[PDB]
Amino acid sequence: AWPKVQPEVNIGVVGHVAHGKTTLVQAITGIWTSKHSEELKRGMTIKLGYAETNIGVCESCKKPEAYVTEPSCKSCGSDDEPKFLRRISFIDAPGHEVLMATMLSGAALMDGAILVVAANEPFPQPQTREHFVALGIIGVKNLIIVQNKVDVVSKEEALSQYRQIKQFTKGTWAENVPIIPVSALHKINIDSLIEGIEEYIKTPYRDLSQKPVMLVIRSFDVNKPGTQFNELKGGVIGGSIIQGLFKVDQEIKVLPGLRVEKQGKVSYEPIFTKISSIRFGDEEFKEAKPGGLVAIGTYLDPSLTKADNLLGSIITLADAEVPVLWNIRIKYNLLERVVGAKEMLKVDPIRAKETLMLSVGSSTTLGIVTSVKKDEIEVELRRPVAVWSNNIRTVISRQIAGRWRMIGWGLVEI
Ligand SMILES: Nc1nc2c(ncn2[C@@H]2O[C@H](COP(=O)(O)OP(=O)(O)OP(=O)(O)O)[C@@H](O)[C@H]2O)c(=O)[nH]1
Ligand SMILES: Nc1nc2c(ncn2[C@@H]2O[C@H](COP(=O)(O)OP(=O)(O)O)[C@@H](O)[C@H]2O)c(=O)[nH]1
Ligand SMILES: [Mg+2]
Repeated sequence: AWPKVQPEVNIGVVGHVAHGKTTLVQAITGIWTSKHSEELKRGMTIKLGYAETNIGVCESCKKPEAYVTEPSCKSCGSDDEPKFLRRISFIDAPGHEVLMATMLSGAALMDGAILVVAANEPFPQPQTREHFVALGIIGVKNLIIVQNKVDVVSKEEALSQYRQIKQFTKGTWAENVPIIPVSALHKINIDSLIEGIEEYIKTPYRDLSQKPVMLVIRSFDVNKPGTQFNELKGGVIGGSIIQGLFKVDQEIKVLPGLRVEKQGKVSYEPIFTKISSIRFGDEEFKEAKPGGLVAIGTYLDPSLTKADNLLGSIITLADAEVPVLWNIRIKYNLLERVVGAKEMLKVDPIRAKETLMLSVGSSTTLGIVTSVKKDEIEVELRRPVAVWSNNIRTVISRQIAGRWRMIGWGLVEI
């Protein structure tokens, strides 16, 4: 048998709308990540999708078919049990141009990524470009490019596109990244991709002694109809542990916390609670480390967590000191052009009084520019952000032609 362990690595899946991200994750894991009504009706990803799988290798078989996602080697002709390698998970991003902020919140959780490129569409499409640039900015450099939908193009067309992809990465940080051709729909060459994931998206080093920090991307009321009462539960908070570890019965706090009134003004009150349970997928654990998206059970009133109310928050230990800032100073750089537009325009300099969109960790916040200097801006935010370390990456977006567009990035200076 294989052990039951949490995923140890997060692999982002990014790329232009409908190029096959969610179908690729299904091909690898058997899971369709879309769970929301509007996602199922529109046939598109809207919220961040998630799925897990074990990975193993049949030591008596040849690669790539030796790589498997279940404890069997029957498919490559061996009665031996495959050797367990690791459990992995996928952060399945929306590709739609209006949902770039959601992709960015997911990229803060990624240990590596797969950029999916449809073989039957012109290259490079706007969000092929935009997600590629975003990965570079955020520093997700452990990248595999997957050429999907090769089932509906000729060998000649696929090779032509392959050469344009290599030329696109030429002279960039991604110059050496592998391109793996597959069909997600018909599950062709998926074993080569799994081998690729093992070779190019290794589990990163973690620091388990750093102050525990979880970036929140989901929060739920897990109580369903037709249940007794001795099986009802407090609110659940879901996200990615980016450093340290958490344990059942630990006293924790949610930051910035709850929007409340205090002394005639709007305030954020840190939410203190205790960890009641820890789950990854369908399995319970006594502790949680980086890797995977964890569900943290709490003793909170489920009305506090219902419907992703805490999205963008962080969780730390109760006694941790974490800055919560209404005003932030950013050492910034601007992109040369608006890469996500169908027509790439030049990026205008930042001006005082502009309303910008800031991506910080899993949070997305609007703010007004109160100060512009050559490489430093100061922003008055509409909501405070939790800033758990010095020099956290932020991505800057501006509304251009009715759309939020990524235009730059920087470090939040504390
Ligand atoms: N022929 C062919 N069609 C595919 C393949 N992979 C995905 N598709 C089809 O492409 C369409 C979009 O697939 P999705 O997996 O939903 O693409 P997506 O990238 O997740 O789309 P968004 O999340 O909305 O940005 C669906 O109709 C799929 O069945 C493939 O390998 N070959
Ligand atoms: N820690 C913890 N997590 C839970 C518990 N029950 C459910 N979860 C997790 O919370 C998430 C939401 O649960 P689910 O029943 O699917 O709620 P739904 O998505 O609204 O239908 C899932 O990913 C579960 O793994 C629990 O008792 N403790
Ligand atoms: Mg999708």
